Amino acid sequence: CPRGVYVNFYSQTECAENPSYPAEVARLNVYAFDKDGILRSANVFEDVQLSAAKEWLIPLEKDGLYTIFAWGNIDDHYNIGEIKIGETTKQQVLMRLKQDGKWATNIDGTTLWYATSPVVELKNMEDGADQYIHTRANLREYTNRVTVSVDSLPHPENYEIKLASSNGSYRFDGTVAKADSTYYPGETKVVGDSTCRAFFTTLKLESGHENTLSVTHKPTGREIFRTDLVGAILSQNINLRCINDFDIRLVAHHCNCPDDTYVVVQIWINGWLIHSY
Repeated sequence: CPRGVYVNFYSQTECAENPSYPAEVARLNVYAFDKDGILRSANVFEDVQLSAAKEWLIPLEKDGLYTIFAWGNIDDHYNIGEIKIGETTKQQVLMRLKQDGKWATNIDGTTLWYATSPVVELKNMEDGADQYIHTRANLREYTNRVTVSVDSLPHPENYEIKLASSNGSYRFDGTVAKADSTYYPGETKVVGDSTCRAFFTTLKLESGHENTLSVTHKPTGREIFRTDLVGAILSQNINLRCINDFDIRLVAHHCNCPDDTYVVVQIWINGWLIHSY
């Protein structure tokens, strides 16, 4: 007698009043872990079109409590670790962003999604126990698009914006695995006479590890600015658990000190003045 959980995938961010069903999610990796956090089921679905009334069957066999972990748009940008049924556990590393040294592969134009379903339960069918069961899971986007401008700066082509974060590795549950920091590829436009703009696509932005935004004078290598992006943020208005796009302005000014060097004296994020210096 065959058994399983039907799962419906939605996206409702917490600031959203109605659930969404993002077209951005094109494929799925859905795992089932049991009472012990051991992998019991591993499934892959291509051609995903999330919908209000669409479901996906997650095969199970033995009665019990299960939680489902779901990943959207797992790509060949990622090094996938061991996945072994009856062995692999919830907190092992599923995934590492592919890197070249400490530089991330460029993931602009990609979305990455995670959901945890509630705990569900296959009950003894020999007694009063349904069919298959059903549940829903909320896909939260883990990718973040971060635009940064450094303003009022002579020779803006001589400066480089960098974004480091220890956020390229994830456990089976959606949590960030500990790792060395990862630099993300900052594609650049000198936009103004005194302005330089960089665009980063990074993964999850949360406290608990390095999330360093920095500005460096390339010819000398002199880092003129460094701050923890998440820290700056959580100093809102700017709620990381509902948002995924970050327009950041860094206002530079000559230091007036005997270093004849520039410094950052204002950091704006999504239109809020976060810190003056």
